Amino acid sequence: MEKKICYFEEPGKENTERVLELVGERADQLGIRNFVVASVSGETALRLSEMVEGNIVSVTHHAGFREKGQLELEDEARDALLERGVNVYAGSHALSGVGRGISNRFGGVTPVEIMAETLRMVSQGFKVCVEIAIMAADAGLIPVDEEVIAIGGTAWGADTALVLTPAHMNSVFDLRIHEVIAMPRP
Amino acid sequence: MEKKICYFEEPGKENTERVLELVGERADQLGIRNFVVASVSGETALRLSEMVEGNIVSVTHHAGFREKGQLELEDEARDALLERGVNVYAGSHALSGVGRGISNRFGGVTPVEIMAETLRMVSQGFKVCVEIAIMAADAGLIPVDEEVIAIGGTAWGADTALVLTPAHMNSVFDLRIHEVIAMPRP
Amino acid sequence: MEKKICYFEEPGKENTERVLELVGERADQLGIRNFVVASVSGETALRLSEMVEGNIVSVTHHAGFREKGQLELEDEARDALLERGVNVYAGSHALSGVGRGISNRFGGVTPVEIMAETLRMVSQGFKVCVEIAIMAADAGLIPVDEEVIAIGGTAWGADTALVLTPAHMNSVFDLRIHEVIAMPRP
Amino acid sequence: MEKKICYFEEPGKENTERVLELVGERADQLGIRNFVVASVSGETALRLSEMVEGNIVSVTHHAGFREKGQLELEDEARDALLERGVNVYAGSHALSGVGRGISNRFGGVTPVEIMAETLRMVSQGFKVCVEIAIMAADAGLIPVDEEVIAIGGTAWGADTALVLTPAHMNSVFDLRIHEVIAMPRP
Amino acid sequence: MEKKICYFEEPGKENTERVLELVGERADQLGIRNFVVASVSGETALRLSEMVEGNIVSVTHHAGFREKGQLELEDEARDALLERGVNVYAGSHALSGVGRGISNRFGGVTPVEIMAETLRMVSQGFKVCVEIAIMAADAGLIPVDEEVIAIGGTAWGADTALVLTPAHMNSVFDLRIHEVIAMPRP
Amino acid sequence: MEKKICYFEEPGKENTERVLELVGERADQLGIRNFVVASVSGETALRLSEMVEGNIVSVTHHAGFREKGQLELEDEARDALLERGVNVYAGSHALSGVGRGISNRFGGVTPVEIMAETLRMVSQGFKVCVEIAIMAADAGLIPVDEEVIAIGGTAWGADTALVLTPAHMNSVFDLRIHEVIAMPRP
Ligand SMILES: Cc1cc2nc3c(=O)[nH]c(=O)nc-3n(C[C@H](O)[C@H](O)[C@H](O)COP(=O)(O)O)c2cc1C
Ligand SMILES: Cc1cc2nc3c(=O)[nH]c(=O)nc-3n(C[C@H](O)[C@H](O)[C@H](O)COP(=O)(O)O)c2cc1C
Ligand SMILES: Cc1cc2nc3c(=O)[nH]c(=O)nc-3n(C[C@H](O)[C@H](O)[C@H](O)COP(=O)(O)O)c2cc1C
Ligand SMILES: Cc1cc2nc3c(=O)[nH]c(=O)nc-3n(C[C@H](O)[C@H](O)[C@H](O)COP(=O)(O)O)c2cc1C
Ligand SMILES: Cc1cc2nc3c(=O)[nH]c(=O)nc-3n(C[C@H](O)[C@H](O)[C@H](O)COP(=O)(O)O)c2cc1C
Ligand SMILES: Cc1cc2nc3c(=O)[nH]c(=O)nc-3n(C[C@H](O)[C@H](O)[C@H](O)COP(=O)(O)O)c2cc1C
Ligand SMILES: [Mg+2]
Ligand SMILES: [Mg+2]
Ligand SMILES: [Mg+2]
Ligand SMILES: [Mg+2]
Ligand SMILES: [Mg+2]
Ligand SMILES: [Mg+2]
Ligand SMILES: [Mg+2]
Ligand SMILES: [Mg+2]
Repeated sequence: MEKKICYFEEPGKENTERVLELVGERADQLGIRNFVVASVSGETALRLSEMVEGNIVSVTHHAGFREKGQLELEDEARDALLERGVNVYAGSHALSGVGRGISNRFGGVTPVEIMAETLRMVSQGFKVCVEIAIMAADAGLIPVDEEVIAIGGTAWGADTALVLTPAHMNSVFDLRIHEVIAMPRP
Repeated sequence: MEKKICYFEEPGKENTERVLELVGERADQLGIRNFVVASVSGETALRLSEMVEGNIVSVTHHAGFREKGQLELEDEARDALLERGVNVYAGSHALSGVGRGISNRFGGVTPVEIMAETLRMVSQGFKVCVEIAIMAADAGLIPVDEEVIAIGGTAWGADTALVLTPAHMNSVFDLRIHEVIAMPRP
Repeated sequence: MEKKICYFEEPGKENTERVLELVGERADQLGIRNFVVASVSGETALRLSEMVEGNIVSVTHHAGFREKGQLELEDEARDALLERGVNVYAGSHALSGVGRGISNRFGGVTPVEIMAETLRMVSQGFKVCVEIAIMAADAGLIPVDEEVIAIGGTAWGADTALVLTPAHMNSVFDLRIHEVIAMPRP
Repeated sequence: MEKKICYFEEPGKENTERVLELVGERADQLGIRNFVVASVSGETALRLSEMVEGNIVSVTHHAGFREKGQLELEDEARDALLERGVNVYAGSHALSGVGRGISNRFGGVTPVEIMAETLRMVSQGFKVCVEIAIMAADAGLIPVDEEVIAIGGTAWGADTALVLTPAHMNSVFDLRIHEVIAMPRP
Repeated sequence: MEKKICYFEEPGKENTERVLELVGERADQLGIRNFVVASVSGETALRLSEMVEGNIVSVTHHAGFREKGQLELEDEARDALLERGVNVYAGSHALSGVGRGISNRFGGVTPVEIMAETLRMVSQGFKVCVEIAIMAADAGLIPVDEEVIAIGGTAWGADTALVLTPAHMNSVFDLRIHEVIAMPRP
Repeated sequence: MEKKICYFEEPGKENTERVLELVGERADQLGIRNFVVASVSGETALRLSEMVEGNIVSVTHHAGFREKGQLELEDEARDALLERGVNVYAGSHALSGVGRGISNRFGGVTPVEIMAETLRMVSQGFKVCVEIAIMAADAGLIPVDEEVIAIGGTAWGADTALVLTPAHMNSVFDLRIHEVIAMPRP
């Protein structure tokens, strides 16, 4: 089958509305009731929870990513979303992990970090979609035998959306990517 | 200076009481306001809930640990736990991660998993104490800037537990374990 | 930039005709004259040459891929292609390399082989697409300057075609994936 | 069951006495016929020699640790040690090895060194206890089939020490640490 | 089998003439007609072709070795060689590969790059000798069946020549080094 | 300079006498008073100590290599050699190390083990010469700023001899190989 795909001329927040727009169509065009978003402030899971219904999992950065100790999400939004039925999750990025701490001391690269860099060959959002997909799968916040739409972007906002089948951390290479709804061309 | 500890003859189930009680006593005698433990069902964290004050938390097996998309913390028990007034988490085990995915796929081991296995030299329960310890910190729950008490066990119980100032994954090795309370001798 | 993208219900040689047609169109659309294509036997290379014009580079399997000291590409087929003006190349595979020799001897996985399994979560051709892009660049057979259309498939023929900018082995992570002309959905 | 241990406020030199004395007491109270320690000069093993019965041994810094081909165990002290009636060794540190060669050359870390760093979370002195522990066993000296007492320290002393049934390198992970005696809290 | 071996006091282009002469002799002696030679510019390849007969394969640097999208081998020099019957080849370097792209991005070392530093403890050419042997085999340019004379040097010209049996990338450790015709002693 | 080298038609013990014979000449032809042998039973360091004088370091397998616990060398020969002025050493093989234990559990390969396999491309003895060279350097049993002759072989006896400059474990890639006295051609 032939479907439309949107290539953002440039990566970034400028693109957040369109991405959420295609997510709506596709999701309905396919009957996907499972959504996984990368929202650190929450501005995205929110804008999405008011355009679709079903299962919205919002993943934010791990505790202390900008400044050790405190997490960039305030239970202030963790409620503005917990009200809308949106699941809220903070955990360790599955495509960095501890190998990240290591490489921070010693300065090399662990195997999963290479999975990330490779995925960033298409776009940054492309990589996070896969990452959050795994995170939620393992956190039991989403199915591993049903398609799902993961939403991500470059730094803030959204510019990448994928129709994919999550896989758990121990069966990570089972994760399949079915369709690319939107992505930054660069 | 000085303090006190204990040593199990053989590993297992039949120790969480002795562990718990003692882990509690010591836990209490030491005096802190932030905790963490490892129950794949919840029981062992059930017995714990009613003997401490502040922040208990019961990380469990990431979904799919046994069968794709099947966390074990029964919602009957999840409800129970959360209700008993104390936090619940499920995420990817900080000391294996996607790493275990690659290994399950290819047949060797990654850095991160090297660690679990080191720690295990002492006691299987020894490592989990660090594993779950780290996850908990990453979920924005427990501190990395004050002491916490780590409790865990081997196979089907809760035989080991320590005292450390856990840490995140991007600065992992900044983890400082401070005291041992109990552990299987072998 | 909304465009079309074909999702093949299943992977395989059957899709070839459609992907060769789709590349033609996208090439005219973007003004691309560089094509790198994985063709073990050369058949796929042959077809493509008849629908597209410019620099076509066909890379076959490395000698020894199936039998020690043996090249799968028949002398006749090579001759036929070179007669048409298609640069034909063969060399150790970019996303496995000597790292595979190592694993065939010791079992685990080397860093470069992980990049490939990671690319595979999209499709097999998706992985050959960047792989042959790297090989062709290093051979000096295609530019790492401008855009190129990369074509790959599952074992026989073709089912994946990408629009990308190659990069050399020493600067792999400088490889950019721009558009997915077609890909097997599974 | 149960036993006793201790906790240093800050790390160092000023503890080997307290350590030693106590490491001895406990060492004695526990009763065993095979020992091992970490003195880069020999002193700390001097103080030890006269307080135990059976097999003491004093592994030191591999030659070139400071300057090419310069072991530190002064022959004045080597003579002393060996004379005092108890074994002396010098070899490559079991938890870095050529690995550290590669890292010094390239800039990351190898499996083996991953371990040292894990162990160090507790105390720098914690790891050496395993390092020298393992070397000693490999030199045909101390047993892997009975308990041994491991003593070591941080910087310029002897602050940590354990009880384990060490192991070889070809079957390393079969190492079973059994008891803690003393250690720097941080 | 007592034979001669030349040890050059120092490495470099100066030794070329002697190694080209020595290979000639050893080739007659053993009845070898396969030669793989590292010649970036092609000069060295040119000389060799005039003293030896049979299949000569000259491998130059991969495109991008010095400047993005650039091949060091001049079109003129290639032409000259091919005019003489010397198979000329270029492709990503066998003992670094994409593993170098990775390190250039993250710093440590990949497994394949260690093989090279290890080969280098003999001389630089010693390392290019097996490296170009692997590349030529995978290109199907030389056999992994019989013996071949491999020629390499330090940056310019030649100072190392080996008698070996190539092997493919997937069976690297099947590469056999038989005789060292000449090598820089340092 | 042009020197003779012996290529054993086949690897093994059959070759032990010749190797020791060339060692004598070369050593004298060069003024090398430092010898490093790989002798597990001791049959070799012995046969050598009676044909040369200077510094003979005999290295045997690490404790329990065939059968954990006990070392293949009896203090019976450890004296028959300790009498002849020969230094006797048992330690952990520097080109295996702990990574060896790991790979024994998990089944992959660590970096140093790859250094070994690579070196075995020329001969097995070639590899051990480098290994024992390192072992002794670090054990302070030999110089790191003077040439030395390391002796090794395939399984038992000797068939490989190298004139090389040892390097310590932390500067391993400084080790230089100057001359190859004898080696098995296969
Ligand atoms: C687990 C997680 C992983 C992320 N990693 C990256 C990353 O690799 N690179 C990147 O450009 N953005 C990354 N992001 C950003 C997301 O793509 C997205 O821009 C952001 O979370 C949206 O938050 P906002 O709604 O507050 O803008 C990450 C954020 C999360 C939650
Ligand atoms: C994240 C997590 C990690 C664990 N890893 C291990 C492990 O590697 N080794 C082990 O033997 N037990 C492990 N456990 C087992 C538990 O610590 C322990 O068996 C517990 O008793 C199970 O809880 P339950 O008794 O309440 O069912 C792990 C459990 C959890 C939650
Ligand atoms: C270097 C290279 C690597 C390739 N690796 C794969 C692979 O990873 N997976 C796969 O399904 N096919 C792979 N192939 C096959 C191509 O994707 C493709 O199926 C091609 O059509 C074979 O050509 P043919 O139809 O002329 O026989 C690769 C081919 C080459 C030349
Ligand atoms: C093999 C060996 C390994 C060691 N590694 C470490 C290490 O990684 N961390 C550390 O801080 N001290 C290390 N040490 C230090 C000693 O355990 C300790 O400082 C000791 O006091 C020095 O002996 P001395 O006081 O008799 O001179 C090491 C020493 C030896 C012999
Ligand atoms: C793929 C390949 C890799 C090589 N890598 C090295 C290297 O590792 N070290 C080095 O000193 N020279 C290396 N070279 C250069 C050759 O060893 C050699 O010096 C050659 O003479 C250059 O040829 P020229 O005299 O025609 O310019 C390599 C050359 C190629 C083609
Ligand atoms: C540290 C050490 C490393 C060795 N590793 C190998 C090896 O990698 N492969 C091999 O074929 N022989 C190996 N050997 C064997 C030696 O090359 C040599 O044959 C033997 O030690 C001579 O002992 P013998 O005099 O009792 O026969 C090793 C022995 C020692 C001492
Ligand atoms: Mg935003
Ligand atoms: Mg892009
Ligand atoms: Mg224990
Ligand atoms: Mg797909
Ligand atoms: Mg401590
Ligand atoms: Mg040399
Ligand atoms: Mg023998
Ligand atoms: Mg040989």
